[PDB]
Amino acid sequence: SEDFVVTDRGGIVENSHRVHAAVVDAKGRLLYALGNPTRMTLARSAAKPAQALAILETEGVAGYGFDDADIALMCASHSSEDRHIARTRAMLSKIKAEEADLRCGGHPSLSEMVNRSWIKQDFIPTAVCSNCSGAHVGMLAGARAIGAGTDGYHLPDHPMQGRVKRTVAELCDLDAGDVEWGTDGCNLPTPAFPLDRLGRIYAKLASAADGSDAGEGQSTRCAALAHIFRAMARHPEMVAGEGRYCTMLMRAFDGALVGKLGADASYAIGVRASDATRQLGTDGALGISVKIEDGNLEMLYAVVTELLERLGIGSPDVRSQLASFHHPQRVNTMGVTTGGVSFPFKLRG
Amino acid sequence: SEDFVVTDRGGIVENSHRVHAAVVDAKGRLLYALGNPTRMTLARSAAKPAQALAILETEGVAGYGFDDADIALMCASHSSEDRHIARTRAMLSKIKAEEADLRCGGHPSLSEMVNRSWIKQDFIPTAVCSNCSGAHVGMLAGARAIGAGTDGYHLPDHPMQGRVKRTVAELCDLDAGDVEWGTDGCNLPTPAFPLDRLGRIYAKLASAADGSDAGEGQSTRCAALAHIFRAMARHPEMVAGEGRYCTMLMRAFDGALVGKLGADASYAIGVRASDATRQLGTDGALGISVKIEDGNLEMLYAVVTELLERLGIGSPDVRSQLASFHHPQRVNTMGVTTGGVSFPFKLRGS
Ligand SMILES: [Cl-]
Repeated sequence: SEDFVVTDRGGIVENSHRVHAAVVDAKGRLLYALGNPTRMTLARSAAKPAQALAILETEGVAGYGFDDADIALMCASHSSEDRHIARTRAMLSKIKAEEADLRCGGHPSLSEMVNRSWIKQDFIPTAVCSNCSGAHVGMLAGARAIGAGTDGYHLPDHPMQGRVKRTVAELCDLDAGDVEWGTDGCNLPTPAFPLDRLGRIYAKLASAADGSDAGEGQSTRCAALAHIFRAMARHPEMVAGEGRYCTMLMRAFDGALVGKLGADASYAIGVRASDATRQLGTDGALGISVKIEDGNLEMLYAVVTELLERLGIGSPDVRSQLASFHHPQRVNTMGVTTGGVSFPFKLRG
Repeated sequence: SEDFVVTDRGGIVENSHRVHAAVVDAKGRLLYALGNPTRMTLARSAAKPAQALAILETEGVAGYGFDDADIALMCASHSSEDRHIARTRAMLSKIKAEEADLRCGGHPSLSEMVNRSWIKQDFIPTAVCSNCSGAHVGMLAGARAIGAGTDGYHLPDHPMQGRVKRTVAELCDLDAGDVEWGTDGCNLPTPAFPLDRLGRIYAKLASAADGSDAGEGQSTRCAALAHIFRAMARHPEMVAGEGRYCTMLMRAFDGALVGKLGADASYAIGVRASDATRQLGTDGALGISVKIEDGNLEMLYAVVTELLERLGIGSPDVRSQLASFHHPQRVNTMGVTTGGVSFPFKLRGS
């Protein structure tokens, strides 16, 4: 299963990157694969929708009045635009907390454009600027709602992180021992499980959206998953920002799916049932997860866009909005194109 | 074969990177290896000392009076610091040329601290700020020295580029057809050849400097290689810049080797004869070349340092100057250590 994305200079191989991908149905049955579809994989921020679920199922969180844009921010790895920071502060007021209560730190923006502004300003990013700030405020919310004490909401012994750990395992349909945990850049526990289970999570998100839309009776959990899908698709700029893959991908598909970046080159997508999914051989929703073995983001976005093409998800029209991600520009300092990106991999079913 | 450098988060595999490496003696004989030591590889800026050789061997260049720091800038991927721009301009004045004669383009500095300062200032890098500006001024020089005309010094049909292609193949001991050619970021022809041959080039640099130091007869080309090594070793800040691996590596070793980065994560080192190289089983200078298959520079610097330590080159003292390249920091936004870097490969030897 030698599946690669490859860059060339004048047709000479520059770099090559090993690709893993899983394509699963709404129960997580594996439908297509690249590389090792069960690779044990840190999901990183691609697990944010499952953290958002653990927040939304925390009793009393409903009392704070978070809106859909708020929930989308809980699912986000945002670009620290002024609207993201403003929303972080506004969410903190809702729970009568302060920036001092966050246990996440500032960092250079995920948007080069934002970061340039910051440099010109000599702006020092603080906790509320964290790309994960929405998820931390959600967790603080949960901690206050159960009377747990906000100190250490971010540590594994805290009930808020016990709810995350349980929720992740449940969504993956794994025993607790089959999920491993480390600590992320924003100082939260972050899960590792087989790659296909990441796609299983996103298949469940889209499936719940399908059930909601069709008027089907739903469990509290399904209803909440459907609320999360709608939040992300309706406010995709909260999930990332202007110019960001996730935001442009989700705007292009106009509610048809959701997508989320995980750091070090993971990606997950949840596709509502359609002609395309039926053509692929399932009668429900579908889930896609991808990992680039070496962590290269640019190659990741190329592969995800190629993968959608090969699955016939969308249209040439929809997917063209992502063209600059699909075939990255390889132009030298004098305006000369010096190479390209190719995709020597083969989907197996 | 499957030789990897692996990052982890809490002991959980995060990313893994395939490593190719060749360690060769002064004639290119292969001594140790990782991965595919003959991987067809674009050498990128690791080829710039071969380009300086072609420059220095061009009829009439000697009369411009380039000095050792000038030659070091020819061999460089510099950080575009003010001193690199000043030396680029000084070199243009040696050949009576202008910035408008350069055929390379500006780019974000290879240095984050320089680049931040540019952004703070709204500075737009120009031709003269290119990391290869030294090489471009040397190819301009050679074209003017033989009356070839400054326009098009960068094109493959130009006798300056004809001389470069010839010099590269000769240093690799390869036939012309065994070298492939693309175009680089700085708009020059750039070569590709088996990875071990990049190490062969750098063993020749180190062997030439040994023979010059011992004062045996030397070809004009061996004399020129010994000069390139000396210039790189004496002005390593010109080869890269403050804080840069190549500068800190050559400084630490104090003339015992030269080292040079290739874009998309190739590396080459040339090692003078030593108690270490004699312990490695060869009676002369040594060449090391490395390619990280996926192009990660952070992983490259980590692996090269691990390689020197495994090979016994330097002392634990010398190499401790490279400690934060050997094991890159893995500390999150709150000061918590979240992971690390390991080197689960074994060097194979024959
Ligand atoms: Cl981290």
